[PDB]
Amino acid sequence: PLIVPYNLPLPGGVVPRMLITILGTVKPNANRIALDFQRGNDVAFHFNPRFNENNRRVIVCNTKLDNNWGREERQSVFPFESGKPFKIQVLVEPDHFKVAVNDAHLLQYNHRVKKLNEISKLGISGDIDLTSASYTMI
Ligand SMILES: Cc1nnc([C@@H]2O[C@H](CO)[C@H](O)[C@H](n3cc(-c4cc(F)c(Cl)c(F)c4)nn3)[C@H]2O)n1-c1cc(Cl)ccc1C(F)(F)F
Ligand SMILES: [Cl-]
Repeated sequence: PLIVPYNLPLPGGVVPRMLITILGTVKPNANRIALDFQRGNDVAFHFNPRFNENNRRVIVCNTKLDNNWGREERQSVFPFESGKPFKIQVLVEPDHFKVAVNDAHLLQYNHRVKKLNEISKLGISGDIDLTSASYTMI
């Protein structure tokens, strides 16, 4: 049981083969969740499940540079369920962030922010009970 919004420092930023694991439970009437990998004020990778966007569930991913959102990448495969425990794993690869939810591949997001060693914070927010947030090298 951790407080949301939650800040996970990523010391010296990220590097390929770094695996970030977030464990929590989706709240029973959830509307949205958001992971924000940040380079100072810029959002290198915003991962945002939306539970009711025009009565559809969709994963929206994007980057924010100089406070402007870029072109979104959308994924209709939606592995979250309100009220259930989840595990989100973000594997940093040389050209992409690879995301798997509950041990099933979900999507990949090409690096738009290229100074990986400056993406030094992961913000976790939205309609979840957060259990744990940590990282390791695979
Ligand atoms: C219109 C519209 N419809 N969605 C968005 C933005 O789309 C972005 C992806 O492109 C992010 O999801 C933004 N966002 C969502 C959240 C968040 C999520 C959570 F889950 C929580 Cl808990 C939380 F606190 C915060 N913070 N910023 C979201 O506001 N916009 C939007 C809104 C503005 Cl002010 C400016 C530009 C846009 C644009 F379309 F260009 F992207
Ligand atoms: Cl949103």
